[PDB]
Amino acid sequence: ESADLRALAKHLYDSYIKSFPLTKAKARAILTGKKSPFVIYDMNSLMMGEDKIKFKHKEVAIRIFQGCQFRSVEAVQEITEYAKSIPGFVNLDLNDQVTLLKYGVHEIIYTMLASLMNKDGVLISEGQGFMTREFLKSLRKPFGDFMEPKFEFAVKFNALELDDSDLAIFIAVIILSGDRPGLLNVKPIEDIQDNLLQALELQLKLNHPESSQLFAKLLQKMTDLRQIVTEHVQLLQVIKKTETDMLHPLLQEIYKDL
Amino acid sequence: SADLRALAKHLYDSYIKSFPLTKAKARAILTGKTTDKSPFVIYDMNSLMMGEDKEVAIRIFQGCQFRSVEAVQEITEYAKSIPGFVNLDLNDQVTLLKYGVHEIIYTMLASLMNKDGVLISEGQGFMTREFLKSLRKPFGDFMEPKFEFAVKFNALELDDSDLAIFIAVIILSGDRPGLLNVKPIEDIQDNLLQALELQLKLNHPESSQLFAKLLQKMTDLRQIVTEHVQLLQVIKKTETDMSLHPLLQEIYKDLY
Ligand SMILES: O=C(O)c1c(Sc2ccccc2)c2cc(Cl)ccc2n1Cc1ccc(Cl)cc1
Ligand SMILES: O=C(O)c1c(Sc2ccccc2)c2cc(Cl)ccc2n1Cc1ccc(Cl)cc1
Repeated sequence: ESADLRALAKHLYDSYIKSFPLTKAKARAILTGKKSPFVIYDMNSLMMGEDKIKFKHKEVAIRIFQGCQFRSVEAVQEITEYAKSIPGFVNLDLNDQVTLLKYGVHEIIYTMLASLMNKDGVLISEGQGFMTREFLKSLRKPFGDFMEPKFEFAVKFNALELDDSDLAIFIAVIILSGDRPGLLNVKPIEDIQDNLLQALELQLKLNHPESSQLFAKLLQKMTDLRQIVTEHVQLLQVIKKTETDMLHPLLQEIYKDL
Repeated sequence: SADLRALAKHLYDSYIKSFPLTKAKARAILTGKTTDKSPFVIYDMNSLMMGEDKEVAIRIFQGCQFRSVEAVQEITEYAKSIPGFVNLDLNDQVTLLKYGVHEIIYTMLASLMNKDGVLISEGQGFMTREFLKSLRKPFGDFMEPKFEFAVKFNALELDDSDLAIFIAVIILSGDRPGLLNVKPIEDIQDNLLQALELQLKLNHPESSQLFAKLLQKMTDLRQIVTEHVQLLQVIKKTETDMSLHPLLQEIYKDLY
């Protein structure tokens, strides 16, 4: 049903624009130099970055990694608003909505982080800043190897040259996964995903006509994505049992993990 | 189009050549069809001893490792039949096998499995899921993810002709860590994906987005492998005296 697959795509894109203040288009305009980000390439610029840039968020490697978590928690609420705009989502059993978000959000976080990344570093504070990949590697060794696999993933993901229109449908596909553990009613979830997959496939065909098997290549990117998430959780589980620099009891409660 | 049906059939024939127990034969065994013989059932320590013909948990885990070496050989033989594979850089041939072999082992183990157990010794035996759960920690947990995957994967109702192409798609992954020449591998996988999409459309005409759903299962496959390497490390930390096959040591060296 081609025309309402197109309407679904347009609806998702419009909701994506509504929910996500920094889009890939804007992020790319900055990364390609096509305003300008304050650059964090060393400890000096880091310290100067912290004073100039708001950082609405107590020693460097920790300051950075905690800041990342604070920002991810913010992203969870953006992803949640977006999910609720996916037709059918808010009428799912509430338990199932929670389950799909519980497992979906991490995956979406790394997908959207790729939009902010290139081989040389990552956009931070809504494109107001740019932290270099070298500066991150230079860090403190449980922390120098924490973003590296994300840069690896991002470089291969970004080679697909997806745009916001593509990503809006791909993110929806991720959320409506009938394979999440503990789901009560898989039927409407798979029904919704079926239509999203059809919309994604058409979108990719129209948006990237010269791009053979792009649908398949993208779906298989989900394998590396889940691996990133899995290995990131066990890095958090290592970081916790070992890191003393992680009210604050009230803060801990908000940012514990999402 | 081109020539995707010939490619599909070549892969199917090479798969039949390389793997001695097909899903069709496995299913005929599991469901009591008269084309095939019924299996001996291992369901407790008693029947295990009579099925075999010093601690059982280690001996079973070790038995599985050993059949996995045979599986690695069968898969390598199959990979050579994949058009373009033998033309790739030698180091890349090694990398693709290194990372692909276990995802293939788990795909193919699903063929041997139902919710209640797994075919063993080329389908001559059947070992119950409940018996495996009864093994000593940390050996009572090691097959569970594989059964959980098998049940979900088997719901796709793929046959051997579908699986032949899927396994080839798995091996020809341009995203494997440490590949030197990614382009020629993606060129090959492009053709395999085209063949797979067409095969599922013709073989499963009433099954919507089966192609997408199958590809999505590669995500589960990777997580089985990831979680298996974790378990091996727990085994490493907590057991002694266990030998390991050079093929396996080699695959597992620097694996995730
Ligand atoms: O607050 C930020 O914008 C930020 C941060 S917070 C921060 C950045 C630099 C120095 C100290 C804190 C961040 C940290 C890392 Cl290691 C990687 C990416 C980071 N970002 C960008 C980011 C964007 C989106 C999401 Cl979900 C997570 C992080
Ligand atoms: O030799 C076998 O056929 C076998 C074995 S070996 C074995 C089985 C029962 C008692 C003693 C050894 C095996 C063990 C587990 Cl835990 C699970 C599946 C197993 N199988 C079936 C099997 C099929 C294929 C692959 Cl690559 C690995 C194992």
